[PDB]
Amino acid sequence: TLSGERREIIRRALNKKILVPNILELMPAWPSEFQPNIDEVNVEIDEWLKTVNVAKEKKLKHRARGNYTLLAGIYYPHCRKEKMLALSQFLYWIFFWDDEIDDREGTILCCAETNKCINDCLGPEPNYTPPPGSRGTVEMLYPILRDLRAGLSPVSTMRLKQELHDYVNGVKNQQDHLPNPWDHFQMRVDDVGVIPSITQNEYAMDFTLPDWIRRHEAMEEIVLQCTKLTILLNEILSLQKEFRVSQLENLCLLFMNTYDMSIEQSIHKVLGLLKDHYKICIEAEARLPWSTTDEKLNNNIREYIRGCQRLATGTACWSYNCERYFKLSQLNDQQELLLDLSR
Ligand SMILES: CC(C)=CCC/C(C)=C/CC/C(C)=C/CSP(=O)(O)OP(=O)(O)O
Ligand SMILES: [Mg+2]
Repeated sequence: TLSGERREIIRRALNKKILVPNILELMPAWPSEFQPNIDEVNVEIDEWLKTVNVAKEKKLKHRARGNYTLLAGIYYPHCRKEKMLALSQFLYWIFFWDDEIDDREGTILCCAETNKCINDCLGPEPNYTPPPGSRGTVEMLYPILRDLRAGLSPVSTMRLKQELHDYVNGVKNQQDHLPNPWDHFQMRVDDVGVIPSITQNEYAMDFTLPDWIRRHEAMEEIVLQCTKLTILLNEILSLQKEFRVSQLENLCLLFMNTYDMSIEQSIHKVLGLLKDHYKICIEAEARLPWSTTDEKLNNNIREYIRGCQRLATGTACWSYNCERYFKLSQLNDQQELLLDLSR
């Protein structure tokens, strides 16, 4: 039965302490940087948060523990200051949205109102006014999508539209055995909401990758590998948080269930998977359609793949610099995380 399978996992992982190596070391060629105006933008974000129709205590818990302006600052360390507000706001949207919707009918209603908002704002007849009904996490999305679209070409807008629809519908669609690990991992590859952040590098850096390059197999592979990398490192980094509220559909635990690995072996398996996909990602760059003549085009290709890589390294770097997933005291002097599956 479900309970039996979930029972044994809780028993097998409970109170386990697992020291995790510094994940950024597994991606050595990809550096972590910080946008230089994070503090100043956070002042603006704090004032803006006062008007978001989310509960004060909830907005402050997100700001205090997740501090998504910092995540935007690591994803987009070289953007100009004026781009940082909309990037940070979007990240507060997606984490607030995910939180409120984390009841079948409520999820169905909100997803449809959110898809409506996405179409309203990014589609062929733009309407940025929220309907009078709108719940807080939908009402706040209209000005965010409007501001992003103002800095995007219609080519990038179409990609952001489809990527946001994919994320929304992945959440709606996900509602006797724990799931198979590959099934879970592949589900997160399809549904995880990292791809709108790759596209927002085009807002952040004020460029458009041509679609013929975006559809090239090497670019498609770099986007995919970086999506897989972000997910994999998140499986490890979020394990303590997820296990503490007994959300056992965590890749590490699914490896424990399906293959009877220890929690130590399972985490080591995910780390191996990160090394494989990083090496695959690195190989794809030589296959990209680099121009022999066009400096601007090659700077755009460069920037776009750096956006992809910073999603992987930046997600890690941010997790090591906030308390969304663990207490920062759990990191030692060389940034090894001591997971604690106590509860
Ligand atoms: C960390 C990561 C993969 C991405 C950060 C940047 C973006 C755009 C993430 C997608 C949005 C959400 C809700 C991620 C939560 S996965 P979780 O493990 O942090 O939260 P959960 O434990 O599933 O509630
Ligand atoms: Mg997770």
